[PDB]
Amino acid sequence: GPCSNHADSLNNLANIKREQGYIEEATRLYLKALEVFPDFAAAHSNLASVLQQQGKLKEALMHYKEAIRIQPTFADAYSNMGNTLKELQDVSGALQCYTRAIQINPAFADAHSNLASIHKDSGNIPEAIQSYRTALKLKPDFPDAYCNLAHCLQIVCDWTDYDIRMKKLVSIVTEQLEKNRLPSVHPHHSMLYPLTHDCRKAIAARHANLCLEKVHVLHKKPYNFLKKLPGRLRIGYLSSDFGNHPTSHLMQSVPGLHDRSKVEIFCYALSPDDGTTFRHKISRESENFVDLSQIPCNGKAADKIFNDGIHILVNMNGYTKGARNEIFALRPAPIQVMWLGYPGTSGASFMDYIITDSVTSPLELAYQYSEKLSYMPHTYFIGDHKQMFPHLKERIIVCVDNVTVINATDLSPLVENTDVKEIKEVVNKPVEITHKVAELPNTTQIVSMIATGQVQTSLNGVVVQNGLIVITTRRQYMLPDDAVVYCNFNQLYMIDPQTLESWVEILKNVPKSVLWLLRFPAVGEQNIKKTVSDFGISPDRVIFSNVAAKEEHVRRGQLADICLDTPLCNGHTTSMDVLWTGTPVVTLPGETLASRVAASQLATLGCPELIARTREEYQNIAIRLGTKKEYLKALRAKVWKARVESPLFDCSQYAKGLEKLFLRMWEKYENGELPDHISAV
Ligand SMILES: CC(=O)N[C@@H]1[C@@H](O)[C@H](O)[C@@H](CO)S[C@@H]1OP(=O)(O)OP(=O)(O)OC[C@H]1O[C@@H](n2ccc(=O)[nH]c2=O)[C@H](O)[C@@H]1O
Repeated sequence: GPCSNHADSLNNLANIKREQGYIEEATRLYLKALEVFPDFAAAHSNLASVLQQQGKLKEALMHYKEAIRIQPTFADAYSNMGNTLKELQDVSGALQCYTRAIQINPAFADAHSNLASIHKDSGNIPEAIQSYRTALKLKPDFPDAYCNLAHCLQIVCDWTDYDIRMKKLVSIVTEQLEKNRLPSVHPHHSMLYPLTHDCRKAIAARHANLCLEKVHVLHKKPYNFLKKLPGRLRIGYLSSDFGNHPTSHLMQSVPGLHDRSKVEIFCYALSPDDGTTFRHKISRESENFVDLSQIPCNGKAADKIFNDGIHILVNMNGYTKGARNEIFALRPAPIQVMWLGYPGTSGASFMDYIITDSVTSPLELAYQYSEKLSYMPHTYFIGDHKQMFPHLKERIIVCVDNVTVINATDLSPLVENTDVKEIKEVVNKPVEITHKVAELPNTTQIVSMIATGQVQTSLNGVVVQNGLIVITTRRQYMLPDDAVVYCNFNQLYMIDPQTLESWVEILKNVPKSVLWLLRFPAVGEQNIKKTVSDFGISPDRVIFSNVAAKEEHVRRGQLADICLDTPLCNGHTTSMDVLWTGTPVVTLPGETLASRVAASQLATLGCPELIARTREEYQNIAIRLGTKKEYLKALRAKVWKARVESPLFDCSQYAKGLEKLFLRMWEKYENGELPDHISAV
């Protein structure tokens, strides 16, 4: 009998200890309750969710099942089990638990919201939006549901009630911070919403504390460090993105370009081999390659790092998918650094330095960051473009440089069998520009090939491949030949109403102008048309193309006249892609790091004239460029020149800069010095 009443005392006592934040005590008391009365549903469930908090996901799962066995109609256990299964990468099982909770109780708001998260994670946004809507009809005061729904509406550019939604988001966060709860907005989404910098940093810090808490359970002693060095710094780059991922498209040449007499490089991969060349290249080029995806336990993973005797541990993930920040919370290296992958602060006590530059992160804005700033000599950004897209080093015009374009790794066959020549043109300053022009006055078979959807054609015995030796033409993407094409190739979530208003503003003032965007995702296309229409411009003047493979994408950009950056959150990589083809990008920097990346890139490129200071200047710079043919020609030439002359795409300069920064970090450590802001130059 009760007995079951004794089990009640302990369960509630464990509950009390859990409210106060004594997680170990609670666990022990829930265990004691189950030793006393094993068939106790509520206690299995409570123990499971405490076990889930501590990162013991496998054990939690065992006790949720015991709860559900004893009480089959325990909808709440099904729901939390679904979350544990989610965290364990088992999207399939999570889906069934949430389904089951809804079958038990169709009015269970959380289960609808949890389900919606699955849909959102899998890129199924319309379905996620229904489920979040459902959750909010059943429970209107549901911060988690509301903030995730808000994020889905960003992804799809649904801006209905935008201004009140943004304020409601800000209310919920500030409220949550004051009540000392973990907020409903993810630190990585932070940069989209009008939160104060202090707010964004607090969200970040709370995620960092989560990492410390999860890790406190291991009861490890702090690592003890080597204090003096006599030759080589051991640097460890830790990332889940070594493979086919934008991060490797930026940095893959860097490990192999490091001066091996100064530093020994270790690349720690957090994800499995995906068999791609990018993973192979980083594997070969890097002096040391370790795969930590084979070491699931964060405790052991930290140990391996400590055992490799690493001085500087570099976080390339921050709060992004695949991160294992618990490793950094264990402090397996005396100095720990954020670099490249996450455009924001960690807010973590266990991160010392962030790698940036003076444009991206001016000292005036240092309070944004928990980390001490460390300045690269020029921009903190890089790209492997010089190595990945050598065929895009220059273009060959066929017959204006952006209507029909040929690119090749080897131009021999074409130059040997057609009239290709390097004309000069003078443009009013007074500048001389060189073009390579292939003239064959037979547009027919080139247009005919595109018109019929042909894979290939042959100009005078030479095989030319349809870009959809390669040919790219405005027809391929439905762009008018005489149009002035403004482009942006970012995920649509980066666009807000103020951005779009400015773009319609420039389109209204530029005679034959068109806006080129991407179905990223497809379902956003409609919303953008509707709003454009509402702003007083024909929807037909905004042309959308499909998300393309990396090569086609960078190659397409050659057809744009001018690229327009998104001031809400700049296009970090795509803007590199576009610059590589010498297409100017006009930007307006804000205050967050993610707002200022393009400015940093352009500053390094030596083109500050493309960096606006107000919305008015942004629009005016873009209007002048679509309106003054000669000025546009001169600036595209300057951008083209700068792309090979400047450090922006120079991967070896970049390695040197990292080295100086790492040396400086060590010097401070070798002396008794606390981290403080440093610079390379
Ligand atoms: C705001 C933010 O979080 N930024 C992060 C940065 O701060 C980090 O520095 C980046 C590397 O760590 S990741 C991330 O950078 P982002 O620019 O947001 O890249 P994102 O993940 O949207 O995809 C663009 C890719 O799709 C390719 N792309 C694009 C269009 C197309 O048609 N085809 C195509 O292959 C493009 O060539 C690109 O390769």
